[PDB]
Amino acid sequence: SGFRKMAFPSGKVEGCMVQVTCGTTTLNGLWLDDVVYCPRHVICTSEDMLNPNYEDLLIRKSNHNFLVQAGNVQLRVIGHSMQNCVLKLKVDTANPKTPKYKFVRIQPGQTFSVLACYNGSPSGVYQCAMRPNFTIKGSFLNGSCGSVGFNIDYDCVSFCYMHHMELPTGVHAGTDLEGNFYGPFVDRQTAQAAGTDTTITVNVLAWLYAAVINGDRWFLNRFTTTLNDFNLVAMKYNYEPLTQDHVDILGPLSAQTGIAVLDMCASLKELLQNGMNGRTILGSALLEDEFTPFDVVRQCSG
Amino acid sequence: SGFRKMAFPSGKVEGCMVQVTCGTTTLNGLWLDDVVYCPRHVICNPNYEDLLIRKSNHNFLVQAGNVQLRVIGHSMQNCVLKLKVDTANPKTPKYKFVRIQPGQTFSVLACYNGSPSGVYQCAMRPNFTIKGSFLNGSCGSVGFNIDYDCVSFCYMHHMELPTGVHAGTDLEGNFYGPFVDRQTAQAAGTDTTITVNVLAWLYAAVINGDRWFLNRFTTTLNDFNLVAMKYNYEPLTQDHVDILGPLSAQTGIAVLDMCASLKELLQNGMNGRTILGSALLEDEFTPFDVVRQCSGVTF
Ligand SMILES: CC(C)(C)Oc1ccncc1NC(=O)Cc1cccc(Cl)c1
Ligand SMILES: CC(C)(C)Oc1ccncc1NC(=O)Cc1cccc(Cl)c1
Ligand SMILES: [Cl-]
Repeated sequence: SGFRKMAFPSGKVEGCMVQVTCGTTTLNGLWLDDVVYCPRHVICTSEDMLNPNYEDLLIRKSNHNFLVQAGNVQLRVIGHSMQNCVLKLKVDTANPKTPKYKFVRIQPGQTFSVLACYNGSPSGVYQCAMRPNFTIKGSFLNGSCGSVGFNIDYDCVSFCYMHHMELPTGVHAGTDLEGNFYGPFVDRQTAQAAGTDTTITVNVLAWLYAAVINGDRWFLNRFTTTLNDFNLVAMKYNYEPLTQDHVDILGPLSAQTGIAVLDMCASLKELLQNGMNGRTILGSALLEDEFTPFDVVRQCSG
Repeated sequence: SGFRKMAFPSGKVEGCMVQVTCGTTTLNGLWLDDVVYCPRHVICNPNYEDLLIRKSNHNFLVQAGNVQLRVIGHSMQNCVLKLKVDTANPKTPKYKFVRIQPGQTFSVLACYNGSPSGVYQCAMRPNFTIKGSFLNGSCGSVGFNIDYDCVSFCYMHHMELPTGVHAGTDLEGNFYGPFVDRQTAQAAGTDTTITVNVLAWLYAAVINGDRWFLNRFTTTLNDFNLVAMKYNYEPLTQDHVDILGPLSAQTGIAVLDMCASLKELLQNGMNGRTILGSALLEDEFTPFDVVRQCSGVTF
């Protein structure tokens, strides 16, 4: 019993964190096999940030300009290349702590653990979701760039995010491990704003099923809804549209609890209309949207 | 910017988790140097001295990854079983066994079959329970804090109470709370809110730009505690005020000034507003956690 926001154990990722320095700039790198991945903006001088020409800035650099530190050991950079917004620093030592890994690009609504790092040293681990507006509501200070987001499936680490910048609203933007930004963001100091964020509907429904699995049924009602009527209502509360894919994905949780997806949708519509009335669901006074259907099954079953 | 419920990096603890099997029961053990610590109920009105005397070393199957460890001795210390093994854990970190106070927070590395499954941050409630997330097989999972490179083990999971909350011991086997490791009628006492932690979280909200709850008012420690008693909040002591000093100095809001904001929040509610994305007052961040997260300390 119980339902917590749970991160993956970070050990496999901790043994990959290194410090990358270029000039006055220091940030984090991810050391996998003989390559260190880090944000390409490590080569920028802040005066470059408004309109940096990364290709022009990178061509002027040599391997010895990049200082990579893994613990108290300095690694030797033997090559460098840029892939989208990530810098790939070839090093002369393969990381003996390299876990079984994959680079995965996630969709909005997906969750992952973030190992926040400063100077190549892990400071903390927390759980995040890729917002529908492609930002993440993280906890990052200056020096956290290059910290990564991941999931662990069996003993394989799926790296899905690398931190690049903080937007003016306090939300965070980054890329997958191939350097492709999530969202319409660029690694430039130009005027950029996150789009209007919306609630991850499928995740709220998954969390309502988690509440039912844990014995909370107060919010259930005798109603059902069509998918279209649900979407017309949910859109008015800035909730993401619920698709047939989401309905299918919720099937296992519907079967386990005996509450049809459209029946749970009717409960959600009522919660949006009434609020909670001084009550809580799984210890929360707000509807939680950073638990996916997969997270609910994993945490409530194994 | 941002404020998250953050756990310590779990790596140093992951390299200590092993599976312990005795009879039909499988749970988790903590392998430090040549000893595996686990709940004594793995041998199960239980007379644990009598149950333990009937067990030989080879009855305890300890598995560290895909390697079976050989148990060369066994002894009980309070509610923890100490299984001496032939091999010292090469991954043993710098560690201490520490007993924490209610209100103190720690990270839990939830484990099943000696394999870490997740890490979450929680607090020792004033009623000595933890609102954790544990299923069958999670017993022996541990709670810890990390200071510099030293892991302070402070909790070992033993059982779930009927209300879904959890109970366990320190690493010396002493229960937190008036609990016993036996299938019997046990209930968690009435819980209260950790006041010093709510204040720390309000300072974290101010540091992150949320100030709507602030007011011009101040209060006395006695008047605040009279209000705190009414809302099932733990008494705030002069020690708590002193501990909040650094946050008070950084934000410019005196501790009793923040107390008057908290009193108004308790008597009037949030009124449709939120603080750090929460509609409830959060009490599972200590003043140290707020400073550590809003400064970026590393391990
Ligand atoms: C508080 C402050 C300085 C923004 O530091 C941060 C806080 C949290 N996460 C990241 C940073 N740093 C950056 O965003 C550096 C940067 C600036 C412009 C463009 C880019 Cl791509 C990167
Ligand atoms: C759901 C269920 C079976 C309680 O499993 C749990 C769920 C979460 N954390 C632990 C457990 N198991 C136990 O509590 C086993 C147990 C039973 C009686 C006495 C003791 Cl000391 C231990
Ligand atoms: Cl995805």
